[PDB]
Amino acid sequence: SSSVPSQKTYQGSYGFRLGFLHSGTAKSVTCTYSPALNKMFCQLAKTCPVQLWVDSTPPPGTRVRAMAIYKQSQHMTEVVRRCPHHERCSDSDGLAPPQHLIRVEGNLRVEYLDDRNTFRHSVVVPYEPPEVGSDCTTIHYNYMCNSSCMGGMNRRPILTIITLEDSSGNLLGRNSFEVRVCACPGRDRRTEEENLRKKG
Amino acid sequence: SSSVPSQKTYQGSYGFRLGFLHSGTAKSVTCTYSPALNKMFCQLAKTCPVQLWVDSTPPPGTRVRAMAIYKQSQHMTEVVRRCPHHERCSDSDGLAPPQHLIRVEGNLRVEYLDDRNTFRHSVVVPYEPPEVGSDCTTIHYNYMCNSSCMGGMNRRPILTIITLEDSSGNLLGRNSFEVRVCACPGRDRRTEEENLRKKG
DNA sequence: GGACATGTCC
DNA sequence: GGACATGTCC
Ligand SMILES: [Zn+2]
Ligand SMILES: [Zn+2]
Repeated sequence: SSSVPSQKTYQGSYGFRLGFLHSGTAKSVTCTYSPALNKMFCQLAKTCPVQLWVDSTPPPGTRVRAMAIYKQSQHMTEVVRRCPHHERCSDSDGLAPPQHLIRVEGNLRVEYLDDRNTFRHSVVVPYEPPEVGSDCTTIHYNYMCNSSCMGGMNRRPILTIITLEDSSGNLLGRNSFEVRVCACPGRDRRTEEENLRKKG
Repeated sequence: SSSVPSQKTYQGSYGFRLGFLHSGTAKSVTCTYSPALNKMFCQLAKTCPVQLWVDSTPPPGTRVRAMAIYKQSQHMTEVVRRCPHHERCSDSDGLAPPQHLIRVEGNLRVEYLDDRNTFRHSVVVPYEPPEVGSDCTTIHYNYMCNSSCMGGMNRRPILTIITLEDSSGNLLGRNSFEVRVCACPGRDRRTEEENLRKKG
């Protein structure tokens, strides 16, 4: 069995997809999303709102997991972790282990997990349906290193894989998106989309 | 008493001064020295030959200490250390503590010291006079982080202070030089000397 | 070695 | 935000 989680999109029976806020790139903003690249550009430890959309309501006890993997085949097998510098920075919120790249803020039932076999990190919260009048649920993620962090992601792109899972562990839905954590999300999104057009 | 070692040049009664190899900058070389800037440019963990010159022979038991401090007044008080990434890299040679920035290679009597009061690191070897026919003694230093290392020197310039000390601890001589540890010593020396001329 | 990268200065 | 920085790609 593979030690690398599938990144394969699975809309599933509940019509699961992700949504992202608009947009830009007015200024080198804190967080911006490129539909063309399927890529979030954001800043170190800043809020990244991700929306969960479903057509049919998941059953009670459904959970939402986020996990990072390296996007490139050459790096897929390596566990995505915080670099040694940021790991020792004591910026923990009391819940997140200092090694974990991805945090969820503002959730009283967050769980941080480390796979006993793959050693990969993930963070889980309960799924909750939208309030009446709302079409989605929003989770605030934080990425606790820059993509460029020496001894950590080291300039390698990652994907965040979001899985919708029932109590029993059945996969109900899966989506994923590329992430670049950088100093200037607005600038870098512009640069990448222009290189896509010209050279892609 | 100051927790910051003096960088004040002291040629002393023995006529102590430093010498550096020539030069460049043919290519982005591994190690190059700028007389105008009093600055060594070198690469991570590569050999940096430093020559010790004296007019009168130091007495037996004389020692040679190297220590780094931040050059800028704003950073002088902070101890110069390896970054967390390089510290944990297990590149130790069996003698140097993994936190120490400055190593001496090729010396059977090297001592690595940490000041009980200032916590500053230094590395010491016995002073030895030149062989007959030679005008100097050469020590091979290594700098085990780049100047840019996140969580370490963090792009701040350092000075290396070389002290000639007798057995008893008397200061016989002192010299110092700025260091930039970088990927492209040749390129950066050229850039800095040109900015000195134009803007200095 | 030239171009590109990507965090920082101002 | 433009210029500069500084490690990396090729
Ligand atoms: Zn980091
Ligand atoms: Zn380092």
